[PDB]
Amino acid sequence: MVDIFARLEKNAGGPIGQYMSYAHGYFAFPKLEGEIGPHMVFRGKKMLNWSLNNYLGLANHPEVRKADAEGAAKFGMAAPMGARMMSGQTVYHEQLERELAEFVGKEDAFLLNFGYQGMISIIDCLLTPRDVVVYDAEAHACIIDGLRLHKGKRFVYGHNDMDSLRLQLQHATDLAEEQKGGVLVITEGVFGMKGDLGKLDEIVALKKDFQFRLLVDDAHGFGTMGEGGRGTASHFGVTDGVDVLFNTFAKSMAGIGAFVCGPRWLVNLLRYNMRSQLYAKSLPMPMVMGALKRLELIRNHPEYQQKLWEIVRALQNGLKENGFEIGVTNSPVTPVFMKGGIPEATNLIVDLRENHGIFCSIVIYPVIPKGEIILRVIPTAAHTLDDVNYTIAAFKSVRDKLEGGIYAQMPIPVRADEGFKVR
Amino acid sequence: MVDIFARLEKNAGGPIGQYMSYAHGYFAFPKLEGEIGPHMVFRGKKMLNWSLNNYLGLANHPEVRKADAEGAAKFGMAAPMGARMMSGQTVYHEQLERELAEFVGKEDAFLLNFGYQGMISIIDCLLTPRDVVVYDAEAHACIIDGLRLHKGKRFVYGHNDMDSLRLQLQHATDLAEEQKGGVLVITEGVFGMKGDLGKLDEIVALKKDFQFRLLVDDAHGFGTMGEGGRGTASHFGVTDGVDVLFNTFAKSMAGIGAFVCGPRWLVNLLRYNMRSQLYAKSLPMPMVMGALKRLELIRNHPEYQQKLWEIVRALQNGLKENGFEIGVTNSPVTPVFMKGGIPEATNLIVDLRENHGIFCSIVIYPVIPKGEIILRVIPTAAHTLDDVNYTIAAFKSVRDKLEGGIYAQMPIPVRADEGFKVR
Ligand SMILES: *Cc1c(COP(=O)(O)O)cnc(C)c1O
Ligand SMILES: *Cc1c(COP(=O)(O)O)cnc(C)c1O
Repeated sequence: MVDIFARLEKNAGGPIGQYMSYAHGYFAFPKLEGEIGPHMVFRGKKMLNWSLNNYLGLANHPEVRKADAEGAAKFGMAAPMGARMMSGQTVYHEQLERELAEFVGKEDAFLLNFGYQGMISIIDCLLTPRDVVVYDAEAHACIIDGLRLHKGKRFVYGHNDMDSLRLQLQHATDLAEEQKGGVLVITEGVFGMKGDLGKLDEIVALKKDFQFRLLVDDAHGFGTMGEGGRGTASHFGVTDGVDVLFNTFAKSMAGIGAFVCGPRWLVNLLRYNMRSQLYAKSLPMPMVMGALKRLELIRNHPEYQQKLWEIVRALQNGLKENGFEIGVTNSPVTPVFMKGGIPEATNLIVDLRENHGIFCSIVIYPVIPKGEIILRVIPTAAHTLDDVNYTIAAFKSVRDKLEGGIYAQMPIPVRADEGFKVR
Repeated sequence: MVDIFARLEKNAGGPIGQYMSYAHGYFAFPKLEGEIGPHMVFRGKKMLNWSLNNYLGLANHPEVRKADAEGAAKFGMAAPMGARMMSGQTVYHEQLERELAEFVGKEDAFLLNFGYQGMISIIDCLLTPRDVVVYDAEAHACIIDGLRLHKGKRFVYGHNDMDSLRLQLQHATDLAEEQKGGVLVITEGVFGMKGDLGKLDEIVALKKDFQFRLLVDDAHGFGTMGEGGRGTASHFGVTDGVDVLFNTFAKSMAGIGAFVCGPRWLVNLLRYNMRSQLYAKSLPMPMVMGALKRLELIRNHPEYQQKLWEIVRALQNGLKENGFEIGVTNSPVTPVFMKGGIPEATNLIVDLRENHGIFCSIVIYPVIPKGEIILRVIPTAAHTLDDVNYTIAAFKSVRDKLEGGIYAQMPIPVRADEGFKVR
């Protein structure tokens, strides 16, 4: 008998504890200070960040800041007490659902209290052990966690690969008639890691051959792809091909909560069956009011999406002009691929921050093979072109030191929060 | 092959759709309007509700409403953009963690974005397929969903029964030595349905005969039980016996989010491993700010808890005086058990609302067996004794008509929202 605490204590605490030791406050859990935007303060110094997922610049929008301040003053954050079924239902929650459904072009929408929870329970509600899933290998964690709720069969197809898909689809369809069940395909509109867009058009094209249901997570696509920001589905003209459309307020909408879209009969079922919404609190009113304003601005200002993509093409082409390796990305997500070890990537970053005033996260060995280094650059419509130029310039300096072994000469910096204790 | 949409379109949509047709807006998704409190408006009429779980009356506390309004004005509702590990970490999140851990008397706390997914992931990283879980049969849905992620063995013990417990620990410990793993017990501090309390003091006494770890969901106990509202653990004086203490802001705290408490080494492990925290947005600042005020008020005002329990004892004893059945509740939860069918329960409630101005939910046949009718009465420190007397009076009238047979003479009322469409 290995006691649970004992195993987690040292046997599990030791390997990842080293990362915590030197990263807490700097490489993990940084503390950005100030109003939300490209220009914030880190550790006493003003900096230019590319780490926020706020694509449309709505976070510090004066109109958004008013609506947020006004809704909280009127309703407080106590807001609709209790779950939506029990006591937390308001006409404002229903107005936002009507406007969201109208925007993305489906019958109905259900305002969710949180994205991660919502996904877990849509996957829970759609699936029965008879049915069979086919999901993209790069699926977000909430999709994976929702899939672990399923006692049925699951088939994983290689990332955005229509050959493994069509292939695994045949295994699903074979198992589906044997088990007397249906088949469900889950992919994303915009994959946040590599930045590539889900090939939705080629996936609905496969609906001619295999007879399936399609679930799409457009968390990174809403406000950013398609007509006026309507998302990746609109971008491919497949809004009718996607049966269930999931979306979150975290990324473009600069906020909290989520919504799922589809036909009225199904959204109503989800209303009465989604455990994560039956048995947890309703989305607060201040968010509801603020989301109403945010959705108003996205509708009224299609310029925000344009300006974002102007920064996207400028940054992406500018980086590719100077031999920087941007991944296979058709979205604003701009990851910069490089080579090096932990002491190189760590020292690289403190050079970018303490010397060039550039703030970005890095993806390193715990996630990506040792030797790989990804700078995660996320352009927002709040960025300027001076921002783009300064960053590419500072990136160019930083690369010369990396390729010239200068960072390999230095040890891992010690920049963790003073006072942080691992035990 | 049964298409997933067809399995739910008419086959799964038919039975519960009738409930939706007549309940939506009245019995299913009521729209309480006004400031949060015992006296709000429903369908044009002012009413006295017992439906919100704001035990300490903090929701509309002026100091709380200022803190909420002030934090939103300063930070907006987007203020911690991105997940906590990436960009959403703030010193205010860490202040609230330090104050919460100090209150409930554990080493460390991790502020979560939402209780439901928080639980799903604390169960996630606590367990491996070798370990074995013993959980109370009445566990909340998020606990159930949480251990559906567990690919190992699970043993369910009968509600608050220390004999069916011991038998399953014996089965667990036996399987734990064969599988070379540990044991974990999950129960609740206050069970929200029947109102009865978890026998925590006894549960930790079983730690003499078996070596397990204990996880407790105090969602209904915080602010409500124990010294100054410290919760059910403090109420039994077994805070040291609870290894992992989960809690939510949705009930007494009158808000959004949650927190888990325990030793620093574990809370740090959870900080770096909880999927629902790594891969979802951080708790907004206005809530952080507000939660700091709410925790200040709880510490500074221990009569909020006493005023609550004065209303509890008055209401419960008054109902027991008049032969109403309150059940086995130890907590503020006051469920009133009665007998009847759906047309009786529904017309009972219409009478309570449209004639007596009393707002409460009912639990009906899909969940509890046909025959029982429980009114869910939730007392709150904002309730008056006049509130208690009027309700018991109205309850006494309503009961004479129920046992008399008047309600059985009427059909199921039609009171759903005009405009709601089932499909
Ligand atoms: C309220 C509730 C939760 C969830 O809290 P939320 O923050 O609303 O998700 C978890 N467990 C229990 C017992 C609850 O009553
Ligand atoms: C951020 C994210 C979510 C979750 O959004 P939250 O509201 O923060 O929980 C879900 N799916 C994807 C792809 C995401 O990037």
